[PDB]
Amino acid sequence: QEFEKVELTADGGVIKTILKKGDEGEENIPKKGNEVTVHYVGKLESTGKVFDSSFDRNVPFKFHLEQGEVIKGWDICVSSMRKNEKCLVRIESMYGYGDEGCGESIPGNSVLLFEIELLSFRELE
Ligand SMILES: CO[C@H]1C[C@@H]2CC[C@@H](C)[C@@](O)(O2)C(=O)C(=O)N2CCCC[C@H]2C(=O)O[C@H]([C@H](C)C[C@@H]2CC[C@@H](O)[C@H](OC)C2)CC(=O)[C@H](C)/C=C(\C)[C@@H](O)[C@@H](OC)C(=O)[C@H](C)C[C@H](C)/C=C/C=C/C=C/1C
Repeated sequence: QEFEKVELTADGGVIKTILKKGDEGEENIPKKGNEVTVHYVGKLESTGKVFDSSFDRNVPFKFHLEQGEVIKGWDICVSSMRKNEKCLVRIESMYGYGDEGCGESIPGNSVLLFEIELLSFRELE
């Protein structure tokens, strides 16, 4: 295969395609509570339109892994990533914004596609 496809929930709700392999070893995978730094771009599957590319180039996005800060599919995806990994992740609505959707562009029952690059992570004191 060109790329490794990784099913991250058994229900098919979160599926990752590894575009660029990251660094081998457990020490290179972020742990719960760590600050992680990424680039990303998000696209809505239904319309095919990119809704967020603000963090896709020079500006990094930071969040705390597995701390209720982001949609579940992001915690599930990033917890599987190796430092320097670039992936495509397809997130069904159960692991995204569910029925509520988000903002003007993302309705209920949306499938989201993100490209995510894991740049770095750190443990908090
Ligand atoms: C301008 O751009 C927005 C991000 C946009 C919003 C709209 C969506 C389409 C999107 O375009 O991102 C997008 O691409 C997206 O879907 N994202 C952002 C990238 C991570 C994955 C996902 C997400 O979960 O967004 C998140 C989603 C929209 C809302 C959360 C979903 C999970 C749920 O459990 C949370 O309940 C609380 C709410 C937004 C975030 O990643 C930001 C960082 C986090 C929060 C706002 C909350 O965690 C909040 O809870 C108190 C916090 O603790 C924060 C740190 C407090 C500080 C002051 C607020 C910072 C706000 C920053 C906002 C930013 C950069």
